[PDB]
Amino acid sequence: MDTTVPTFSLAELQQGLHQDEFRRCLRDKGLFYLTDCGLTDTELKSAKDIVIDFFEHGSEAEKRAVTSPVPTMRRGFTGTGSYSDYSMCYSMGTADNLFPSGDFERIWTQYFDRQYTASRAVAREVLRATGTEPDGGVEAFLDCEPLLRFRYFPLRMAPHYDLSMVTLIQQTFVSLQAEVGGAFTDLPYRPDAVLVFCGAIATLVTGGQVKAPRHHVAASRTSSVFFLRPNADFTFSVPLARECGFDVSLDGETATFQDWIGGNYVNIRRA
Amino acid sequence: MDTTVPTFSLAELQQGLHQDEFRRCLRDKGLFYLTDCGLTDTELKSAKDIVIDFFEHGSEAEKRAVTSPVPTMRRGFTGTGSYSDYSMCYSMGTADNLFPSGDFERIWTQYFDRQYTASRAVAREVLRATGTEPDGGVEAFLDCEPLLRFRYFPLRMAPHYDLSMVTLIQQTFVSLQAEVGGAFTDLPYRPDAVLVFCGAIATLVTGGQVKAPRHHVAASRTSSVFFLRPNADFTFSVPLARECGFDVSLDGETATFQDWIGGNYVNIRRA
Amino acid sequence: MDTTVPTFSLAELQQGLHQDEFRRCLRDKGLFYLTDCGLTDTELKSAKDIVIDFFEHGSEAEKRAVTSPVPTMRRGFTGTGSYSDYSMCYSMGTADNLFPSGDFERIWTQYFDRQYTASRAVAREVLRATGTEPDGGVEAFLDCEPLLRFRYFPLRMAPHYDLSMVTLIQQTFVSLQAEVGGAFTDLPYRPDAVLVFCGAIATLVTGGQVKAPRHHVAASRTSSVFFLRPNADFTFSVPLARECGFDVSLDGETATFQDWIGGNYVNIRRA
Ligand SMILES: [Fe+2]
Ligand SMILES: [Fe+2]
Ligand SMILES: [Fe+2]
Repeated sequence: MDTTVPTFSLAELQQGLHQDEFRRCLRDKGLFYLTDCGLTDTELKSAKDIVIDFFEHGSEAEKRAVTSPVPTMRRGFTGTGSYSDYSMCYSMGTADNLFPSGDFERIWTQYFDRQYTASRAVAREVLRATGTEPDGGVEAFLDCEPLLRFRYFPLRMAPHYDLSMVTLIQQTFVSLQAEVGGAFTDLPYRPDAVLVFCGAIATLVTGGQVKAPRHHVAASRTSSVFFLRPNADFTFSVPLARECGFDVSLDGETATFQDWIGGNYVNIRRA
Repeated sequence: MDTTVPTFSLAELQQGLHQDEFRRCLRDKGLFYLTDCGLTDTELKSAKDIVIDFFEHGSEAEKRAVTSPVPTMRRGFTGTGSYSDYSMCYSMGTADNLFPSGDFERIWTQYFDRQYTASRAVAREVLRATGTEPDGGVEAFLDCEPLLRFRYFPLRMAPHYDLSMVTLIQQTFVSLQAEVGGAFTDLPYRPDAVLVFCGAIATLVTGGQVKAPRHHVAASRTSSVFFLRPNADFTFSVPLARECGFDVSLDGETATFQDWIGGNYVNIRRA
Repeated sequence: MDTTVPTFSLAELQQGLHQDEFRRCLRDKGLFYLTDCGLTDTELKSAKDIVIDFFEHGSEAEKRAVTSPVPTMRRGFTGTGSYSDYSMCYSMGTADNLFPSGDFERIWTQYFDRQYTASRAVAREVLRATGTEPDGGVEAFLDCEPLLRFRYFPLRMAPHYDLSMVTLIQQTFVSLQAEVGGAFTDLPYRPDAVLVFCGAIATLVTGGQVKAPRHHVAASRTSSVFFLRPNADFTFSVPLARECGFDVSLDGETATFQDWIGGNYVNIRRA
């Protein structure tokens, strides 16, 4: 099997092209670069510059007003010095965001919207290619709880798989590596595309038709990670979950995402 | 902003003094030393000596009778040698305790009581300063599930925040460090005071008016850590939790501590 | 106290022999070698060879057809190279297994059956020796959710206790070490016996009459680990759980394994 990380044009997928190739990719690899999805280097650049600015030229006070009382990295700014001197982060979602100023909010709301739109659209194709209809319908499933995290830096990360439906990654030596065909392959930047990692929820909802590839950071740079995560009430078949590898401890025939993962979102699971 | 860890007299807080300063501290720092709270070096010393004694001169049999069948460090004694040769521990709560003898129980029951009393009292001030009324009332909220852990030693601990309402710490080179104003500051001993770390539950119950500071152990000594933890049925607003940074995966408008954290107490969360 | 890891003949235990010695062992140590339980080097060898073969001479395609879409190590095969170059694994349960071929399935189904039979039988003796009757009865309790994991290799593992009822271990320098009498002792191979670690569920169900010993891997070799895990609906008394060390955050007088551990099986807990 070719261990190459494939690339797909979202527009072409929406047009019904490369359906066999896309299915095979999802099943055998669970990752790919996505082009023509409204996300390019330009957009990244705009949000990139304004956030970096804040990181470097932002005061401790301004950063304070955009720092959550709990260091959950869910919203706002996150960090003998601190760990920001190791890496700084900025997170946001559909609501309850913390923006340092006018120009920042405009650029980042726009950026998030594009990321969310692309994520839902590719996730939509993942569902169609596998003939999947989530309990409660597709749109209810995709109107979910995304989380966008941007990190600016000055092994690093253990091998894990994501627990999202899909995860979209943009970046600026190749850091990120993912397991393909039984070996960790390089995942370099593509100014013209976004890197897509399928997560465990894609595996679950499609009844195991989608692989959730393990990945990690090999030993300055920025990364934008967008987790498309299901709602707490996303429901699925327990017996089906058991059929594709989930070691669930759930009584009954049906369960929710909340029943399975608990009361706090968990984005990754080490492997 | 002054990055100094402030000190407050419990008696003065109960008298209604320094309310603005206390609120600001809770909001901007989430930690402080507390004096006049019935806890001094003397009391610590008494419990300190009798436990150390047990650690050093206690037989493997006596320690066995006070060791739980599961190494949870919830109650009793905890440890080519073992890890006690790295650190020994003794835990206790409101009930189901394991005491090695008469004099030990008397001293430690007394010590625990004082720690619990001080913890509830300062927690009570945290609630009043932020105009907070927990669902179900203040006293029901404070009559909870505390855990006292004493550790005797011969990085060390990753950065984390506590998931308690408040955590009281007494100790005997500065080991403990906490993030203040974006930098890990030293938290030396104060024979006249107890160090107070606000936990995530303080953040949650007050609607985000209290910060839960990250802390860790920098590279012999003893430490007494008292976690004031809520009851499993402590209830809170989900939308409100989301407003202050909690990345909750909870369906519905209200939830309990058990719904959020699960069926086993979790005292800390790495950050 | 003799810190020797005792050995018991399953046949003799079933005959009612060494009941005091067995009780003491369970209470003071929580581990022992078990002979005459239908598990010897021969059986291990047969499954050992056919799996090793697959690991070494198995293609990436054949291994692919027996690899779950999510790297949970629940069923099937698990792994600039990958981590299989560090260790390979093969898991199975009562159903939904992934077998690479005819001879493999026959040998491994037979092997699993023997492991499951032995596990239930010794677990049955653990319950009888401690006069324990699980809520819902013994057989309903033992007809559970076992997990068998076989690992082939080319510190290593932090100290932890298992959350199983009992865990059966077979292996081929002494790697495995367990805490006995306050010190990590060697647990060498015994071609004539299987090593049994009591888990936290044994502690819980028997009301704290059984210890769950901490263990770890000290710094080629194969290991077969069989976790006898309860069903999600296994029910127990909350107050009783609190009495033997479980730091439970459960409202009410009764709870299930699912309530306690959550929606995904957790096999170990670091200590
Ligand atoms: Fe990831
Ligand atoms: Fe802490
Ligand atoms: Fe284990």
